[PDB]
Amino acid sequence: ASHMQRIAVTAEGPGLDGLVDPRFGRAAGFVVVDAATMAAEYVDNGASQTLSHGAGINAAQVLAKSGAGVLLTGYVGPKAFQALQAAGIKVGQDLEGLTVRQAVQRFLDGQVPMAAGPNK
Repeated sequence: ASHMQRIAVTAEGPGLDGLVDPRFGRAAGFVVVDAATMAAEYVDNGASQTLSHGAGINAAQVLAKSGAGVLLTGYVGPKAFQALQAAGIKVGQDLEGLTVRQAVQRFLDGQVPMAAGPNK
């Protein structure tokens, strides 16, 4: 099942100080962090990027497998959003321009509204 304190953040590559990837289904990967801990791992999303369609569905399935309960990102389309809701994952949007560390910190500080629908 999804664990609320496992926060996935779309990422352009590994590391807490890299920027959040504005894209979801075709992100390079996800930095997944335990809010307490803070232990982190990098989950590669290369498989989703090779697909002609259904990348956000595949990415949502990658996240459900990691047990993530929150996803922080820039943009997410309709089918990806539905797949995330289906998996029980809360979505934070519009986080491009932040580092991964900063997005998790803004989320924890209550500064990230959970999204009600896709924004693209």
